[PDB]
Amino acid sequence: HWGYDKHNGPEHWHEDFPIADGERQSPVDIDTDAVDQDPALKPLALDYGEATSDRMVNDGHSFNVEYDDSEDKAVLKDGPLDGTYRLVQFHFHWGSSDDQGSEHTVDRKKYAAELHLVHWNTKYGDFGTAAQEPDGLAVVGVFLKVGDANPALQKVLDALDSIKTEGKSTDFPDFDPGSLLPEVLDYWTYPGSLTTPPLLESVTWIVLKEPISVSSEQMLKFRTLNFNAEGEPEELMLANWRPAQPLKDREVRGFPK
Ligand SMILES: [Zn+2]
Repeated sequence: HWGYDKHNGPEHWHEDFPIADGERQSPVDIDTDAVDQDPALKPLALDYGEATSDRMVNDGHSFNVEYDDSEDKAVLKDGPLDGTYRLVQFHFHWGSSDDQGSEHTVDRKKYAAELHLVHWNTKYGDFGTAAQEPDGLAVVGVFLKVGDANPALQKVLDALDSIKTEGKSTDFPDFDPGSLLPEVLDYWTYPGSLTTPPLLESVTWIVLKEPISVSSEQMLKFRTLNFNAEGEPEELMLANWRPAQPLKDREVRGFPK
C-alpha cells in the first residue's frame, strides 16, 4: 500500500513501481539559471469559463475536484502543446509545516503546497489510453505560497469536512478552476511523469512561475484529511509530496523566457 510514511513512502515506491527510477520522473527542481527559451513556445491557453465541477473525492492519497470532461468545457491548449487537453480533475500536495510541501521547487525553494490541474489529450478518447502516451497528459502546476488567505481556495477547504476519510465524496458544483490561477501565466515546461504511482512518463509539465496565496490557518485544513477509510486505523494526511527527482538532461524551457 504505497503512501508517504517512512515504510511506504517515496523512497520505497520503486519496489512496486519500478518506473519510479525512470528517465523522465517528476517532480524536479527548476534551476532558473539553467532554463532555455524556445521560440516555438506559445502563451498558455486555459479555457475554463464553461467548466462544470461535479464532486470532491478523498482517494486515499489527496483529494480530487472532478470535472465533466465529456466535452470541451474546460480545456488547455497552446503553451508547449500540440492538441486539446480536457481538465479531468485537480488536486493538491502539501507538507507537514508551512515551510515545505510543494513537489516542484524553484532554485531549491519549497512552497507550502502545489495544485495540479490534470488534463488529457482528446485524441486518445479517454484518460487511460492518453496516460500510456508520451504526449497524452498535461498537468498545470501552481504553487501555493503561505501568506495571505485565499478566498477562492476557501471554497474548496470549506468542503473537506465532508470527505475526511478514504472513499468519501461530496457534491461540489460551480467551482471555477480559473479562480486558482495567477493573473499571468508565464511558465516552465519539461517532459515528465505523474508524481504518484503509477508514475507514468506521459506528462507534459507546465509549472506556473507565479504562486497563488494560502494562509497558515488554511493550510491546517489540508492536514485534517485521513489517508484511510472509516473504521481503519487513522493516518492523517500531514504530508503527501514526492521530492525532486533527477533532471537527467531533460530540457526545462521557459515562456516568455
Ligand atoms: Zn499531483
